[PDB]
Amino acid sequence: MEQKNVRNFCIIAHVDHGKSTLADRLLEYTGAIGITVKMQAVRMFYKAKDGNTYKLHLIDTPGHVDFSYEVSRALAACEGALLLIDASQGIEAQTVANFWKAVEQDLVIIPVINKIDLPSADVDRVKKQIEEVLGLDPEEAILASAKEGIGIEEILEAIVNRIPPPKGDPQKPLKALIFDSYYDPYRGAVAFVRIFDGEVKPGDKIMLMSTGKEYEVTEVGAQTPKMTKFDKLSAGDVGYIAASIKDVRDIRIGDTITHAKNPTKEPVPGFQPAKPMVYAGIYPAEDTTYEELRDALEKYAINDAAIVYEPESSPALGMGFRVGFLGLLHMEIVQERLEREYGVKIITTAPNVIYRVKKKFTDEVIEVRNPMDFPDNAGLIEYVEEPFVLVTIITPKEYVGPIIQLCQEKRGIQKNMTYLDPNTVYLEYEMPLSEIIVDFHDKIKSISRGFASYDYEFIGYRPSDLIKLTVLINKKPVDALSFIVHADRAQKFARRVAEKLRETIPRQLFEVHIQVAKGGKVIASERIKPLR
Ligand SMILES: Nc1nc2c(ncn2[C@@H]2O[C@H](COP(=O)(O)OP(=O)(O)NP(=O)(O)O)[C@@H](O)[C@H]2O)c(=O)[nH]1
Ligand SMILES: [Mg+2]
Repeated sequence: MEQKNVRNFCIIAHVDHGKSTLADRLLEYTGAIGITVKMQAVRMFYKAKDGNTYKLHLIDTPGHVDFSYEVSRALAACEGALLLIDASQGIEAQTVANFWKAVEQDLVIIPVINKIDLPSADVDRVKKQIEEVLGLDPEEAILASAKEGIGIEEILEAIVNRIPPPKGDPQKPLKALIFDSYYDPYRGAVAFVRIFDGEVKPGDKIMLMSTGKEYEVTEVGAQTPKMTKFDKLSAGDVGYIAASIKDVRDIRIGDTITHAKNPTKEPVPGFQPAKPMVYAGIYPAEDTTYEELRDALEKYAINDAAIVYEPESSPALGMGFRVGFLGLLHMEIVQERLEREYGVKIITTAPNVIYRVKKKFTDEVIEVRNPMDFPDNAGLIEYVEEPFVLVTIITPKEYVGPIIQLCQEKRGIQKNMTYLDPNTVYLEYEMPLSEIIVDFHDKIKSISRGFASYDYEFIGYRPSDLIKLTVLINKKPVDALSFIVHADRAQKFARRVAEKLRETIPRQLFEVHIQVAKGGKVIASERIKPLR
């Protein structure tokens, strides 16, 4: 055979623990060394100690909770996972979250303790966490230093020896999982796939199972590390497929590729279309025009299958777009790329979640993605529901108090509390996503001096006493500033907002009066004295 000598794995680790550095050592070690494609579906050849040469496929994985779905699809493409832990940090929020996603996909997990070179490295501690928190055999852990290439070979041997080979039938109908993708100006929309059953080759007539759309394969291969064309990809392989595909939304992550003529029985399970959770209005800033902004968004969207947006207008700001993102990082990523890659200046509103509103006289509940569209008439509202998430937090004991007070301030309900070790606390909180996206990240970071980490997962919608607040400047209402808040938190948010603009607005002549109203009732006033 030969598929018996294949190894499909990924690296999962909390941000900064050394994922990239380690992947570099692996490629370097194995020899794997402008129309430049992101690292993905990298094929490597490794001659093990047992004398045999193995074909290893490194699947790159997202690291932020925003790309959780994408992360799970990549894990579904592997047989194993290298769980990288910083020896000087120990297990953190994403370490645990990823570990469980790996477990959920029945992956063989190889814990790798990185940064053993650091003076602050504490292996015995980390080994202790691995056993008590993860339930893994401390002795299975591999000690390494990706910075100094220490333990690389040991990792490659663990991959060969502990991770089982792919199991599929190349003679069966094609069945390939799409775990990633990107837009290639020449090849078109290309999908990075894991082949479970069958084979695929140029000229083949393929079909996407979620849509039933068909294409003719023009090229297949993998990164070696450069995009290299192969004659085919067979059961067990990881690579890419080009087939004159218009855009990345035609080859959605998690979808299944099969043959149009002889389609596989069922698609790989777990497909889910992209699901925006956080929206914000984006308007041109400075000299940048609406056209340039729209042009930039169109060009950007080509390479992003999750983003959505639609024209939006505000009296003050004018013409802009209501954009939906997977989360705060996704939003940040998009902003930086519009300004840095298309060089447009933008003004972004405070982000907001999607509310479900039930109004009298309207049978179906409405999804509100823009606060401006939240009904102005409170009496017409029967109820409002907002998304909630389960937040997991890991922090040194010393900061538990301030953190608990923060979560509670943000309407969090504690569900669990455990000790990862004598000085490390684990916390689980059910919190509204709307509270988490305002300033939770920086507050939790400053109070923990950056030592606390957190992760979260959507757990559903729940009714809440939410209301719409409007912001007025010189009796002039700025709909772009209207926002949704819980009735009990309204007063504080109002003050913060007013006090925020009191500084954000440039001191000038005519006194500017900032008011935050609650259905016509001013509940926060802030005015900046006229110049002179
Ligand atoms: N001392 C030491 N530093 C290391 C080691 N591995 C990585 N680093 C350092 O840690 C920093 C972050 O490493 P990197 O590999 O980028 O982390 P990551 O997990 O890929 N981060 P992200 O998910 O954001 O891409 C870099 O400054 C890098 O040089 C190691 O074994 N020892
Ligand atoms: Mg990295």
